[PDB]
Amino acid sequence: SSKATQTGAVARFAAGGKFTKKKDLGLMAMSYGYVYVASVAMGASHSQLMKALIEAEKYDGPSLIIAYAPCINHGINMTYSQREAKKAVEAGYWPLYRYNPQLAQEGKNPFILDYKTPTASFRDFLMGEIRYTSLKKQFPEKAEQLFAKAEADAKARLEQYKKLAE
Amino acid sequence: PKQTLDGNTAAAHVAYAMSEVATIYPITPSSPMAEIADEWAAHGRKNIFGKTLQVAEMQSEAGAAGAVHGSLAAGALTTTFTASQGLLLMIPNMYKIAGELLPCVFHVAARALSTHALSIFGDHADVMAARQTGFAMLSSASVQEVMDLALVAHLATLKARVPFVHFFDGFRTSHEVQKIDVIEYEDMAKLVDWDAIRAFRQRALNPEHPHQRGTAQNPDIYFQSREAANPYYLATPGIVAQVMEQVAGLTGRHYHLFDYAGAPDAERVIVSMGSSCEVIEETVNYLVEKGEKVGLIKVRLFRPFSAEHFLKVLPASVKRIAVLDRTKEPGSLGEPLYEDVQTVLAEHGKNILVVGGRYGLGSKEFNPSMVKAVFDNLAATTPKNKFTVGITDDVTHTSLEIKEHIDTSPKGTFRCKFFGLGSDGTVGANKNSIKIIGDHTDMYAQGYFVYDSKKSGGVTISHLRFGKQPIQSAYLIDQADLIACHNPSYVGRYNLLEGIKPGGIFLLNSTWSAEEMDSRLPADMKRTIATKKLKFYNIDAVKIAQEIGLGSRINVIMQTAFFKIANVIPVDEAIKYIKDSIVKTYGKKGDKILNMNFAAVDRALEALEEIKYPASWADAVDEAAATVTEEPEFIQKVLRPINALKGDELPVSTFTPDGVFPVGTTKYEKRGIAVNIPQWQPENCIQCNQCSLVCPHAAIRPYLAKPADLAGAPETFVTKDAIGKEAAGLKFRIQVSPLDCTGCGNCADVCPAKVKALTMVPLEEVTAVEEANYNFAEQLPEVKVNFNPATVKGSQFRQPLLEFSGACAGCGETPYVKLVTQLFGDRMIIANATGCSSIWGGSAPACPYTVNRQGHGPAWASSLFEDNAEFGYGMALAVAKRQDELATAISKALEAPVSAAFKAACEGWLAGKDDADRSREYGDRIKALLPGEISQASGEVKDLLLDIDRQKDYLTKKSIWIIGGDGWAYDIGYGGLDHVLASGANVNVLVLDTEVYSNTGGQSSKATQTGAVARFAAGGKFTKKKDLGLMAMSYGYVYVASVAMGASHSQLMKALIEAEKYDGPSLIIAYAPCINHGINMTYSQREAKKAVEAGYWPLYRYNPQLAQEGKNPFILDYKTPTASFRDFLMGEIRYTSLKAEQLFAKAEADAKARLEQYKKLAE
Ligand SMILES: Cc1ncc(C[n+]2csc(CCOP(=O)(O)OP(=O)(O)O)c2C)c(N)n1
Ligand code: SF4
Ligand code: SF4
Ligand code: SF4
Ligand SMILES: [Mg+2]
Repeated sequence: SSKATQTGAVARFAAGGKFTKKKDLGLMAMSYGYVYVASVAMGASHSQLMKALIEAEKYDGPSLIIAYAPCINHGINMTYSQREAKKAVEAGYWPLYRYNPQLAQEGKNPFILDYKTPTASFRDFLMGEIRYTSLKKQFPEKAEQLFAKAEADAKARLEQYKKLAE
Repeated sequence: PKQTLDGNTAAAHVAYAMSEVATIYPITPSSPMAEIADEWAAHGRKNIFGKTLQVAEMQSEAGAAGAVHGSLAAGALTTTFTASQGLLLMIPNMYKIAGELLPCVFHVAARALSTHALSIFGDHADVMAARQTGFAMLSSASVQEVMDLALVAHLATLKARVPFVHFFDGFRTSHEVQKIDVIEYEDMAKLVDWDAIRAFRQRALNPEHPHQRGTAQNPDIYFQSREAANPYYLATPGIVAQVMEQVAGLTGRHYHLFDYAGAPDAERVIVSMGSSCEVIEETVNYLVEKGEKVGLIKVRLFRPFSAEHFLKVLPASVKRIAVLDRTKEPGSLGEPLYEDVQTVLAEHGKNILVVGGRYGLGSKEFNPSMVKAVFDNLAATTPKNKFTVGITDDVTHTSLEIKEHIDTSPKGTFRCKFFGLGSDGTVGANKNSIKIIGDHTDMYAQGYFVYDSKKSGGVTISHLRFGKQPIQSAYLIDQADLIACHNPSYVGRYNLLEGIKPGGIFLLNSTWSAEEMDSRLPADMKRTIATKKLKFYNIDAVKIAQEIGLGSRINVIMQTAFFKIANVIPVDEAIKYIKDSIVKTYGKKGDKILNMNFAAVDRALEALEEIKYPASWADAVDEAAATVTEEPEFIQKVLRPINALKGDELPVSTFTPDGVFPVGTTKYEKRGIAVNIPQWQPENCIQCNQCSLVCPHAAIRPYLAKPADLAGAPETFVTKDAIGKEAAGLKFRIQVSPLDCTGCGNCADVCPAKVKALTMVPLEEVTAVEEANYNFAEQLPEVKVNFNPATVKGSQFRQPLLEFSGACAGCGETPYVKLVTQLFGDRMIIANATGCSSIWGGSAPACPYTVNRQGHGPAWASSLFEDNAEFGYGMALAVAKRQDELATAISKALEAPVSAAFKAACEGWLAGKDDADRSREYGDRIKALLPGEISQASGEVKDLLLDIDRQKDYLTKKSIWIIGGDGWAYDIGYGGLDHVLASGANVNVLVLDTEVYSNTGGQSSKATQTGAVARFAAGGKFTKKKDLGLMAMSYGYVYVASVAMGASHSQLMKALIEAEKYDGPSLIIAYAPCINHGINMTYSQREAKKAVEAGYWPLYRYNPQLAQEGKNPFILDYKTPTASFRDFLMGEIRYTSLKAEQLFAKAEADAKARLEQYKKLAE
């Protein structure tokens, strides 16, 4: 288990599923204002990853790139590892944004939300990985409660990023 | 040139010249090294590379160590300064830096490790904990050796590629001032192996000739790869030896891996390390001259231990050796140096009886008499092994007997002691006096300064020595030629004239005439003055300072009096040197301030009066001591002797084996240090108790009493009718504790009455009256009152469980903690981080946390600086486990044949065990029924009840409080604090945010705002304040609140109660004004009011429970500021010293963007 582990995900030291939600490392780094922060996922958008890597390196200051990296511990077909990262962003599970402090110096909004409206089902993405389906096989009565919290937390996270962009 | 420096400055002098980068984190007593290096860089001092040193402060010593590793691997010569707990956190990277063979020098002011207790003082425990990292280890025994061996370490590490720990005894050498030969940077550069530097650059990480380092290795090659560095360790002794020859040719001072001193045909030899070598050599000279065949081996290079270099300096006549270790490894067969000496002698078949002992732990005194005791044990028929020196071990009988007292001080050495008051200028003047004597005579000069645990009004004792011979006396003065007492209150309180030589000088600051001497001086002092035929001089320095206009500052006056009588230098020459130093100190203060200090010198010369005492003073007799009051055993046997400066006489059997102390012991101190105390005006008082709320020492409280309880009251115990429906028919009085009051004046400033109901009057004028008043108010019986504790007035009728601490006058921290104990102190446990709150909260032997009439009060524990959040988190797990064990036994009682009332209280407790009020209500019911229920039971049922009684201290739900400063919460402990808040545990975190490192003198933190000037931010902090509250809000389920007592009492009350009742993690960030801000501590509450009114400090509350109720969790308690932001910065010295304008504009822009962001979260 890690603080980056999401709600309901089953890992070691989280046998009954992780109750607390994912720690938002990107949100805390944006609180400084002068740190370039970006959330990327290669399987979701090739051009958005190109945009963040070049902006972060050219920024004369600290840069933070949080990249979604599919793993064998997720319990997925690694043949479609790139596709699994695309389903994560399309389901609202992983955000794509860029926080550019240089835009603030130009009088513009530093936060740019690169993916605003998700089109895929959040629960359907969870059922496609063993690290979430093993919770439904262990405790069925408690799995529905954790999956509902994970989707409610992801919508509150999406509403927060829309507020930072608006 | 010759300069008077301390060990820290001597070490930084060489480290600065030899290094490009210095990544640091402050820790006593090593932080002065990083402070002076930062100052030198700020003024553009150039190193041997023609550049200024880059000083970078990290979040911890772990972060510093990693930065050292990265800087070294990327091609920069890098150093750092650390000690004690800081050195421990660097140990993981030390394995890497040695494993990668990177040249480096860690400068360590060796300090004890925190075991049964914290100790900021010196021993080798920290360095010994790293002796297996692969670092070389080089020990300096004096300030001169710190200068020389620092250069040796920097030169040797480049050649050997083995990094060095260069360490010297904390305080005993790091803070000892000495006149030494300072090595010029230009001479250092002439000895540097520049080829070795260039080869270091070629090995650097670089994309144009890249390499890989730090791989992971399997069992097949790891062992071989680890032994491949053996040639570098085999060559390091010879390399260090050759570098010592370079320094010898430059300076004339000859060092070796091991040095010998003493008789060439000695039979008894001491092997030792650090400043003890100075004390031992001085003793050896004295004993050898008396014919004893004794000697000393000084260990310079402890690692790598070169057997060849040790045996070469060991005389063939040696039959017995005593090894002295300044550390303790409990359960070990022997301490490290003893095991090395025993091993090497066995490997070479030497038939020498070897014995090991321990000394000087936590800066324990180690003087020549102790050295002889070690030599005498070597002369016994059966020498005691595994011994101790400097203590009386009456439990395990390890201590050596100090048979006789010897004086090994070289003849012609002048010795002076100065008893001063905290921040009265005595220490500063003595440092200037040492600089004067060192700079203008051929004499060696030495200074050592003993400080107090009390931050204001403490005792300081200066020890100064001057002589024609080098001063090796790394110990306190035994026989003084001159003793100065700069505070007349010490007369009759401390043994001032102890050990003064016959015919010596006693200089006193007092208003007493020669005739009043008979009545004011104690009999023992008069006996010493007469029998030893002392030259007794007196001076009314306060009178001089008042008439000139210097107030009560006597530093210049008392320094002038010293040179006038000491006969150290020509009096005319001294007057010039003093006035020259006055120009250096007061030249920027103005023309008027200058001539006043000039007049202080002139008037001090004429006011010094010799006291012609009668010879019959020698026969004076002590007065009959009054019938002392029966005090508790701990107070009588421990607290009083320690406060009497006699704690060294306490044997081992005095102390607990685990460092556990009683609570509520500060009430026996009664220091009585206030110049003015608040006098209560009953006619102007509206009975609001705000004065009791803001008192940083709980010295002023309200008292209620039924009119019958005012029977034996003194005539001066004037009371008033009690206002309020709860206190109908009662009397009210605001009473101050005169001996516990500090005279800060916060209560008079907070008093909101039309005419002030509290007026500051001198203590001495009203002390006799108010002592009788306080003694009656304190003995008043308890009064059951139904005042609402959620109000300011109602909370102050609750007993404060934090009282009379050692915090400064007007401290902005203790009122917060005092208020928490008044709300939940009955049932709270405190995990306190290292810092100010741990110093005034837990400095032995006095505990400011106390109990109520039932004996209940906060249990207090301090673990480390970095672990406090996890420390309290562990407490929460344990308390929950203990309540679960209690709940299991109570559920079994429901199945037992017990009374119906017992089952009723048990079911009520089981349903409300997690509610504070309900668990106390039904918990107290069970406690009332237990003695009768056990009497009516027998057999196994009686045992079931006895198990409930055994655990009855867990019926009431506990309140875990994690208290610490901003340096802990924002920097070194932030990673742990973040995890504990994310865990969701029911803990309450209280961050006393002073925006600086208050304990260590005021170093920079992430809580420091833009433009604020602190240590390690000499030019002002550029980056803005890190928003700890905003990051904790990102979790959503963490209660976060920003409070400031001086700004809003009700907002502070609201946030504290909401945070504690919240079933989850709570974070309270409290604005705590501090003396380091540079403001008048009388108006400490008022400064917090201007902070919120100027937009400098926000007031908000983030309640996760509001989100479940459909409401907005973020509430902005202060939306529109009315004061100017720029004007608030102008009210504190920490911002005015920058004048610079660019930082003030940046600070105001950050405050507007932070306020506008809080408006967005609320809208
Ligand atoms: C690992 C470690 N590093 C450094 C220290 C020295 N040290 C103790 S408290 C402290 C600073 C305290 O700052 P803060 O947390 O803000 O408390 P304050 O004194 O301001 O109330 C320092 C540098 C230590 N005890 N342990
Ligand atoms: S002057 Fe200061 S220490 Fe004394 S009672 Fe008032 S607030 Fe307390
Ligand atoms: S602050 Fe003034 S009016 Fe209020 S209780 Fe104290 S003395 Fe009385
Ligand atoms: S926080 Fe400041 S005022 Fe309080 S005890 Fe520490 S140094 Fe003194
Ligand atoms: Mg602080």
